[PDB]
Amino acid sequence: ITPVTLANCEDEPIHVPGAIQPHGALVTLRADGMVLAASENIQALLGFVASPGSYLTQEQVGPEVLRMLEEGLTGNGPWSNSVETRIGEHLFDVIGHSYKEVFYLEFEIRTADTLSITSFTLNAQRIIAQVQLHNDTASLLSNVTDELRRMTGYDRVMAYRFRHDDSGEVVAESRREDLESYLGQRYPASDIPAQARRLYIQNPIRLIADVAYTPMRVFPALNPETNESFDLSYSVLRSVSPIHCEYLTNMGVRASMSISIVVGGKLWGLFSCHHMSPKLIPYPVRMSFQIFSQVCSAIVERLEQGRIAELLRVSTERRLALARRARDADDLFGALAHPDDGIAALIPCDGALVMLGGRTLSIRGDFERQAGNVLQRLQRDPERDIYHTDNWGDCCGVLAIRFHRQESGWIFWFRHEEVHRIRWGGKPEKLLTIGPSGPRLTPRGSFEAWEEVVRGHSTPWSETDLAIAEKLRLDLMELCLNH
Ligand SMILES: */C=C/C1=C(C)C(=O)N/C1=C\C1=NC(=C\c2[nH]c(/C=C3\NC(=O)C(C=C)=C3C)c(C)c2CCC(=O)O)/C(CCC(=O)O)=C1C
Repeated sequence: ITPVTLANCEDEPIHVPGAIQPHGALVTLRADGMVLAASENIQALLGFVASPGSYLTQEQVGPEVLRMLEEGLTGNGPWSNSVETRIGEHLFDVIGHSYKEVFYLEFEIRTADTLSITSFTLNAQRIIAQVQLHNDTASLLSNVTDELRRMTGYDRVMAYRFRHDDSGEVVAESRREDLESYLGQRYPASDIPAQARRLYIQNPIRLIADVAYTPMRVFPALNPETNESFDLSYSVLRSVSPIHCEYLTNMGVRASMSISIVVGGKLWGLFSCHHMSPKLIPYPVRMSFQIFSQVCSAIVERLEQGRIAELLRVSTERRLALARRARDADDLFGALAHPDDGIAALIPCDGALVMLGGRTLSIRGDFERQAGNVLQRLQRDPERDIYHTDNWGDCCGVLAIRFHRQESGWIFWFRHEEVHRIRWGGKPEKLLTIGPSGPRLTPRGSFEAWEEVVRGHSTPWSETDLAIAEKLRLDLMELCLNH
């Protein structure tokens, strides 16, 4: 019965809302096919009253439907299927699935004049051609963002990237003129709490037909079998958190639809479609996006590792240049401090320090004091050959490696505090009408929430950045020992 406030919202059970969106009806069955619960609108949408204890009957739901249901009813492992069928006055999409051991049948009115197979195929071809045309991982995102809008007619579609700390960044955008831009927006991990994030990962597509909707409750609330709520995780019609709904209306959005990009076990980022009036996307089309989601995820994965590959390649090429020079010139300092192949170019940094013997070369600033303090901190830890941190002198980020012990051969890279890369301003943008929860649920409030998180922090060191440092360290050890 608990109200969901700003304090609660992190722990909101959004998977068991026990209600569904109004653009469809829902019937929940148990293993034997016996009805356990239904949305309060089954009668109003489909001509009949589903009742707990009942079993579904032909042409109160039609034949092919039970035909489908029986198949999944007798199959081990998460059944999933859909049928198209006429029930009374209308034809329906009857998407059905089984999660836990409860079976779900979802009913959407089908208004499309097209054959489903071809509608599905047509859109799949169109939206994944965008995945064959681009080598830049950012062109991919940018282009499919522009294309998703062309296909769906959404007012605004955005591509989010998710950082290491699960903070988001709007990296692409295609929007109707009128609308303010959110390009370069940054929001915290708390804007998409655990359960919501778990769900985007498990579900390629989420659709919100109308944010201003009144939910259609499924009765009864609790599954008699367990005396605990129905887990609508894989339910297409599952209802929305009032918090998110308030957020979206603060923005002035009325319909959403998001396509996930999952790589590893991580939500790599999603495409969020927003409409200013309510909007619906037919089932077969959503399936076009679902399959797309899986392929795009695959290509983004490769494109990303193709990116790291090239980073490693030019790094070694520079380690080669470095090895070449060092042996022939015989001062390392000159080699390391080289303007372009220098260490400052090896790994993205705002500065670097080279330190062998008693001599100190600070390149791109005065870093001698910091390096001294960092080194003192490592006093307590004589065995550390590598040190790094984004919390901390005057530079937040530090990556230090040791290549000579006795003569204190050290290398440092430094990073300043992370800064909002792109920022809007210039003319006060319009007044958002703000709900009861407060300004926290506006983009402006989200950004501020993000600042408070990152400030005091430099950008984390790449998986890649550390790998390079490690290779460099090996190089110099070799050199110093060798000659
Ligand atoms: C304390 C919990 C929450 C806060 C605070 C909050 O702002 N939202 C909270 C819960 C959920 N958010 C969900 C989706 C969601 N929220 C955001 C934040 C933004 N979305 C935007 O579009 C913009 C700016 C344009 C911001 C700053 C995002 C990006 C998302 C993902 C979907 C989307 O992008 O539209 C969410 C999931 C709700 C659901 O679909 O069930 C919850 C529970």
